[PDB]
Amino acid sequence: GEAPNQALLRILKETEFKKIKVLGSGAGTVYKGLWIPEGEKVKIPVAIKELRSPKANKEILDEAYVMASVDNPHVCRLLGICLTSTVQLIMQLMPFGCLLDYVREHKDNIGSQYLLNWCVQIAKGMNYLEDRRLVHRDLAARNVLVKTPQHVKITDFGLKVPIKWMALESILHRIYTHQSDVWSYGVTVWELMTFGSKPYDGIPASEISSILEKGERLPQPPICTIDVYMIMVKCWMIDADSRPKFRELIIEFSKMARDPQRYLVIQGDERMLPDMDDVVDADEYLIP
Ligand SMILES: Cn1c2ccccc2c2c3c(c4c5ccccc5n(CCC#N)c4c21)CNC3=O
Repeated sequence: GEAPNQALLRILKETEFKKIKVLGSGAGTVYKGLWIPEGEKVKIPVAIKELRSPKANKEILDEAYVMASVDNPHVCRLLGICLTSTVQLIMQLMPFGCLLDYVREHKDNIGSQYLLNWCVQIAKGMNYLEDRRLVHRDLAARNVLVKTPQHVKITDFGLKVPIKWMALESILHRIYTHQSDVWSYGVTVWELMTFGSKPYDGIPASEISSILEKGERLPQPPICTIDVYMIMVKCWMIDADSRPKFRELIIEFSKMARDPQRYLVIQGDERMLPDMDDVVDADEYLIP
């Protein structure tokens, strides 16, 4: 017997927000933008998704339903929607992009304290979705966004298939559980420790299911101590009850984050990251 979803959905007028520049274009287009709530003397940096009638509106409006329902410091938040001829989604702006790109561009300047802190925040976000009884079903470094290098947030929980990230039981039996999300968390962590590398690269997706059944897994990254890899491997067990809980993954990585140089060995680790008067971040602007 689930409890009522009392989340508020906000409808915004197109006059309230302006599109400065486009962050990404597809046959939907995402704009960097600013949002001035009516009569508030506030300007909020936003990302606006717009669609070129498609009747894929059931898919976008479902995504918006999930984002309004969640509130967490490590989960992405939806500010409102705009019921224009082509429906617009307004979300908080993550200036530094997805964590996958961020890790690949800055590999040479990213330290071990950052890596460990990211794994903590992701596990915090995923632990929230567990509390809300929400199964992400598609965790991957591409679906974690970077508000600042110090602060990342999970995205895309509302929804080619990502076989390389999927648990084995999901591949065989289309079974999705929080414990299948822990597996995908292990691949994500692996992506960050490998500085954005591609898992099972050069391997066809059909082969991967039998590979796992043999007991083969992703290899240990070079920076990774056995303690950190050990945690990744625990995520990739066949028996989902054997894998760690997100609540345990916060704990373990938090312990490592206190002495980061003991769990990750990166060369030059110590030496190694980045009218606006009324601008406030969305996280400072909340309405009640
Ligand atoms: C490409 N991209 C960015 C590049 C640099 C900085 C931010 C983004 C960004 C953002 C979003 C999105 C977003 C939201 C829904 C669908 C696609 C989105 N993209 C681009 C997709 C890719 N890659 C976004 C995006 C949603 N909020 C974003 O910041």
